[PDB]
Amino acid sequence: SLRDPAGIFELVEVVGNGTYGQVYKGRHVKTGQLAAIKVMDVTEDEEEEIKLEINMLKKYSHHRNIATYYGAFIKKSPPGHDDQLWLVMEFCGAGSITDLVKNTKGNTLKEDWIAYISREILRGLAHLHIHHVIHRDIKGQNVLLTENAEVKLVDFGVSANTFIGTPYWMAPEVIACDENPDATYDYRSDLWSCGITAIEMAEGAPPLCDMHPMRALFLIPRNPPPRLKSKKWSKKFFSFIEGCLVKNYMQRPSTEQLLKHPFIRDQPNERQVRIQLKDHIDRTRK
Amino acid sequence: IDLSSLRDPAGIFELVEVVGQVYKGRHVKTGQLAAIKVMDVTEDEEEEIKLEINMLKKYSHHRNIATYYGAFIKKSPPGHDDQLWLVMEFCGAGSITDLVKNTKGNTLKEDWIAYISREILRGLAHLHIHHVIHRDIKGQNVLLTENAEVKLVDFGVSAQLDRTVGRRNTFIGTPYWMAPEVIACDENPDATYDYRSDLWSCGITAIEMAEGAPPLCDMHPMRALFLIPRNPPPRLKSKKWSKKFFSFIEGCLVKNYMQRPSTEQLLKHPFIRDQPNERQVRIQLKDHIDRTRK
Ligand SMILES: Nc1ncc(C(=O)NC2CN(C(=O)C3CC3)C2)c2ccc(-c3cccc(F)c3)nc12
Ligand SMILES: [Mg+2]
Repeated sequence: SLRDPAGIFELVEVVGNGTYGQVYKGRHVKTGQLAAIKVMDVTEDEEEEIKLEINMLKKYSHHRNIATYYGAFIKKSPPGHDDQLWLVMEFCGAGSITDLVKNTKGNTLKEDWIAYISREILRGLAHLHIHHVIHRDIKGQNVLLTENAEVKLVDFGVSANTFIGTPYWMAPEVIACDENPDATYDYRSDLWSCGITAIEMAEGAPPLCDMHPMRALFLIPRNPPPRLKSKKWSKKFFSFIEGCLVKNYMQRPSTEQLLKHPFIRDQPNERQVRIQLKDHIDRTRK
Repeated sequence: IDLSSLRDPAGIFELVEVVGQVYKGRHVKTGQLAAIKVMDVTEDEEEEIKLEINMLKKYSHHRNIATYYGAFIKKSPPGHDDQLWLVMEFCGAGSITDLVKNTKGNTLKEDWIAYISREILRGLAHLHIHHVIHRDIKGQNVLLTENAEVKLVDFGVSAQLDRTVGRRNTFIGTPYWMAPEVIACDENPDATYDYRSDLWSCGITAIEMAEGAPPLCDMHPMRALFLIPRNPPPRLKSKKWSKKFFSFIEGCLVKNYMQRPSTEQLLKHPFIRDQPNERQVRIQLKDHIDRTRK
């Protein structure tokens, strides 16, 4: 029981060409300031799958590494169709880190850039985990950048609806099997996803990308922990990947333990990397 | 009109209004209504389409298939993702999901289920004899026309262009209509796609027409995907249904695809073959379309 978005917000275009679904690049009518709008048709069979998606965005978006919730609206539809719920949040102008690697020579980021982004993801995850919230969808597409290289987490669509989605970033425990019938979920599942995102930043695609999603979903709980293809990477980076990709979630380190990892903790070029990333955004824009 | 080419849609087809989204189109020359699926494809994805166009199997028009007219690409500037247009026949009454939802108790009459299922099977029979698996049989992909004609969705099902390219290609979609064999397990490491997979999907669509939703709807898609290859064949909740209907469901939902009947064998099933109210049901469905429209 909110208000109509008319004169307050307006849709411009669909952002991720399908990746995020019905997510638009919106505009605050009065100021002209950009915002991202998630549009979801409120049906009788989706009444509480939308109500608590608003409650999660408002409460947990108050953190520098999470895209801030602005407000929720309802655009009333004529008698013969369902109403549209508009979920407004801060817009991230630089795009996703999947798009960043895709628009880089050799489809690979500098090891210190991976260290900066991964730390910011972990910092965002730490805020959610302390608040008893699992993201459940950490992937390069759900990790966004702003015009001044700020890293922000997005999508609470599956956080703790009938489609399974991309499997490549899923942790083994997330995928139900014979010895894991109920797929015992944990906050540490996001850390496996964070490690796959680091391989994604280092190679331009997640492990098993060249496979059918159904075969990848079958192999993730059977295959040994994924490794980086190239030997060029530092011993600190291999240790971080190893740390994130522990097959059994029961002996996988916590977000706090991973924040203390030398690859995340020891960042001497922090300022220089932030400028290097800011330069890369401008160069791609023009 | 060509299916083996990748022409610009200019002068051939034009978009009219909103209905990978499907938009109401038109044939520039005749004015004939069309359903156009518009997808933003990268330069590399355009080459995948050129390959898959060669993978297309040729087959005639059919009374129970919304005719696929071809694929086109509307060129965007060098750097921007071009638009892939997949043109198909227009069905004014909408999907079966829309029909069962806009019906009291979210259930169709057993004879209506018998008529629709037979028309799905007839459409599937034409594709199967032409070595083509539909791969996405469900209520939402089974359409009705103003004249209460049942037609299957076809945006090049032979090459699966509407599912190979785009952002949602790497996504595992809705699992509820999937046959056990299309889901990978320990003694099925590689998902085997047989023509009979559509028949399991057809049987799940019959449960969808009878109950409003497919079996295991009340579950997380990941748990449903896990249970489909383990759970015994799904059954109808209500005992009200005829012995012919239970037998048809049983016939469609044979766990092992190797032991599942063919489309021809299922067309000879008493629930499909014996239809005395065929004309009356056709009128009943035509009446239902008109009263929903007003
Ligand atoms: N908050 C967001 N800001 C920017 C973009 C995005 O895609 N931005 C790129 C497209 N870009 C532009 O249009 C440039 C010109 C400014 C950058 C963006 C994309 C997806 C989502 C998202 C997904 C699922 C759920 C959800 F609640 C939010 N949220 C956002
Ligand atoms: Mg914030």
